[PDB]
Amino acid sequence: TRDQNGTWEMESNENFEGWMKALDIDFATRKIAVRLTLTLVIDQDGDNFKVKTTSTFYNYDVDFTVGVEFDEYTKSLDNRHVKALVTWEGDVLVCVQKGEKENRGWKKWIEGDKLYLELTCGDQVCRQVFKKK
Ligand SMILES: *C/C=C(C)/C=C/C=C(C)/C=C/C1=C(C)CCCC1(C)C
Repeated sequence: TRDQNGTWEMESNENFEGWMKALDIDFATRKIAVRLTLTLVIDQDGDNFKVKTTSTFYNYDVDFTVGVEFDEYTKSLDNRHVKALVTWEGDVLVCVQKGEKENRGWKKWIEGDKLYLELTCGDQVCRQVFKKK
């Protein structure tokens, strides 16, 4: 299904550290964030997405429209300018962030009652799994 609406609680996080390191997130921030349980709140209406990523210490928000390129400044993440584009490949939602880092972006999809998120940067892949709250 393409329906990713919901409140999603993290149950698994693979190689989060390797991915953050590939983005050059500073050593001290990584120590805090690496084992936090993340919650994703996704509001999806047609192409319009509002995604909130929350944890005890860090709260992020991004809004986008599927099919519409948007320039992003990655703020409290790695502080870079990228050109972002989110599209569908079948029922996989694919984000490409063009800029300095190669292979930068993510893919999100649903299997049963679970949301899967694959984050990529350089040669690093982080895989996260969430259950619907
Ligand atoms: C569609 C799912 C998306 C866009 C989720 C993106 C998640 C992040 C950019 C997460 C960033 C971080 C936190 C919320 C705290 C943990 C460490 C960070 C900085 C990687």
